Amino acid sequence: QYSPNTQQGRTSIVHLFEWRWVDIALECERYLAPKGFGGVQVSPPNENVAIYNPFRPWWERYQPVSYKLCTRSGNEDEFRNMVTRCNNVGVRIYVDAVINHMCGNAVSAGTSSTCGSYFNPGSRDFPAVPYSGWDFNDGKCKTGSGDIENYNDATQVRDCRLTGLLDLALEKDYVRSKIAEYMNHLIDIGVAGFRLDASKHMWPGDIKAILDKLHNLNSNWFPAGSKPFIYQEVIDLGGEPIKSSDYFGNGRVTEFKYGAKLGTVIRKWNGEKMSYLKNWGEGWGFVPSDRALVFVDNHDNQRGHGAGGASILTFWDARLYKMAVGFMLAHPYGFTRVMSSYRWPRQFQNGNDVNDWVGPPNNNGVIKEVTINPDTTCGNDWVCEHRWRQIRNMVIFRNVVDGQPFTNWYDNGSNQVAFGRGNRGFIVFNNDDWSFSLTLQTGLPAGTYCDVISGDKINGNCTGIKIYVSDDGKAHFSISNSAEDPFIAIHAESKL
Ligand SMILES: C[C@@H]1O[C@@H](Oc2c(-c3cc(O)c(O)c(O)c3)oc3cc(O)cc(O)c3c2=O)[C@H](O[C@@H]2O[C@H](COC(=O)/C=C/c3ccc(O)c(O)c3)[C@@H](O)[C@H](O)[C@H]2O)[C@H](O)[C@H]1O
Ligand SMILES: [Ca+2]
Ligand SMILES: [Cl-]
Repeated sequence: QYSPNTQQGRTSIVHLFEWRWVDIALECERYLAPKGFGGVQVSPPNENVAIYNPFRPWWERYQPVSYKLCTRSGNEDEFRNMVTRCNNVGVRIYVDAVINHMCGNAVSAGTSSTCGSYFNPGSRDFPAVPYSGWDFNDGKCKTGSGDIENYNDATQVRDCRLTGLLDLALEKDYVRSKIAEYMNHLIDIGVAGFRLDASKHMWPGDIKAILDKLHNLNSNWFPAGSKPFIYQEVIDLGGEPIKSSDYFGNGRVTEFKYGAKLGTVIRKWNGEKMSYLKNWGEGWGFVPSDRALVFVDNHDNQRGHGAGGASILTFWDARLYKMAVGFMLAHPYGFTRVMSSYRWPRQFQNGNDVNDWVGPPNNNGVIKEVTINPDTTCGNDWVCEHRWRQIRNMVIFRNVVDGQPFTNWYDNGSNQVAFGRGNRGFIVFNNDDWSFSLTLQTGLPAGTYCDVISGDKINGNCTGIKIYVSDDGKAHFSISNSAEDPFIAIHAESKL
């Protein structure tokens, strides 16, 4: 469960949040494959509640109605088309699996659902599965409200309703089997693995029992006996009784400390400085590298109400965000996920964004296509961070340096730092309030290298900065503190 099952040489996934299946399929072919992306995390592909107050929020997709592959992203045909087309160009699909719960207990009964299936939350009736009252934790939960009240009680966190979401009885073989049926449908279509949503709210042993029922990956694309990559969403910032290590038997875990701390560091908040990043990884109290799924922001915390609070960096903070993503992609710790977002009309009132519910760009609820602009950016309010040169080129950097050791660290005791990855790549940051101008040991072979942050190698030309590495491995770097992108990265495949 620990291996991503990406094609050899591909080392990241991108969350194409709320994208339509047809747009992901095209994106695999026209961009993700040639630019070396390992795979895509898709939004939940199973039928959910169509919530109209507020108007089609992103979070409706976290309230299942059935396991039909029928959503605002597309239908089953379109989902299958996408997985096939992506696998056929060596780009994998990872499904966001919403398996802790069905929908909110107070949602009105009817057919307000993305495939029109009937459901009745009040009577616990989801006939498109089918589930009934016997399949939920009403009896097992011990709180007065039936909802989770106290995260200091690890039992109620698992057995009671997360903000009123009907909590599936995951100890039951019937329920485990219906979930496995859904997941095996997806595996056989060709998915490479799963994000397990709300894993903190499930017992590690119930997750185990579900995973036990799963097929090996599709043998047209994956070697025999391949197992789905599993990354469990466990939000563990320390201090709580539930620890993400309790989930290591089942797969990797999301390391939410990663972006919270990195954001604080890059913002230079709480006395933090980039020079402290020398021992980044387990030294900062994180999970072992081989069990981490890391990221700067995710779809929830980029809205500010999330794990990491105000320190989280997002596309709204573009300049610092690129630096944080670049550091993450250069550093060997963890398996990296890049976010790809849409814009929405933020409106703050006492620090809270009252529009943080807004769903993807849409025409009266129909999701808008991702358009590609002549400069390779996206239109229709899709942010397409994964297309920003500085991020896409660092996804490639990570591929190029795969397996190479963290080495040749430099710091100035403040916020000017640099490091290499064996003899294959080197990166330099200036986050201080004065310029960086210094000759550093890069560990790289002599030559002229294109800086892949400011530009690209095209044939035998660079379109941005050139760095000149001498016979002894040393090169000069100049970075103004006022620089648009105050970091430089070079690697074996950017050498002229
Ligand atoms: C910070 C917390 O955020 C929200 O908790 C959620 C969280 C959550 C769960 C946690 O254990 C946790 O530590 C955390 O910070 C957030 O997980 C969800 C998973 C789902 O599949 C579906 C969901 O609806 C949630 C969810 O709601 C809850 O807030 C509710 O969010 C509602 C909107 O839904 C979300 O914000 C969904 C967030 C989400 C959705 C999917 C995720 O994987 C995820 O990590 C988070 C609002 O309408 C309500 O007004 C508000 O009460 C909770 O009360 C609040 O304390
Ligand atoms: Ca639960
Ligand atoms: Cl996540």
